[PDB]
Amino acid sequence: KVFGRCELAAAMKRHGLDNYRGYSLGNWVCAAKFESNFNTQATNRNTDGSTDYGILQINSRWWCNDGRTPGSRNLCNIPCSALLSSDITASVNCAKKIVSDGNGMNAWVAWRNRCKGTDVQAWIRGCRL
Ligand SMILES: [Cl-]
Ligand SMILES: [Cl-]
Ligand SMILES: [Cl-]
Ligand SMILES: [Cl-]
Ligand code: NA
Repeated sequence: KVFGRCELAAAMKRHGLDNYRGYSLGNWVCAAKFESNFNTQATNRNTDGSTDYGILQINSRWWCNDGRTPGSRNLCNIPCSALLSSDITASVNCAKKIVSDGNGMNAWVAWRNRCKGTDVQAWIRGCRL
């Protein structure tokens, strides 16, 4: 599913991401835009052989099991394919574990490079939440 900006903002808000670990909703919408272009089916393969999955591009090296990343962890205890669902619950629940692990949203390279330090409130402007 390819979300609309305000549609995804509302879905993330109802799943508890607004101000989660101090990150306002615009940060999460901005990260999703640049990680996946709002597409739950996005996948991208990394140089180490791991793959990133879903709207928040969660990495199989640490967070999910895809059966082809040897020696990797599955810290969210989910198959990576569950992160590609039109229902963002599994991606949100895993993202909450990632953002809580000490490095905040810096785990998302596109957030660090394209959202951090910008007016992220602009990503939720006009939306009915
Ligand atoms: Cl915001
Ligand atoms: Cl594996
Ligand atoms: Cl959803
Ligand atoms: Cl933080
Ligand atoms: Na894994």
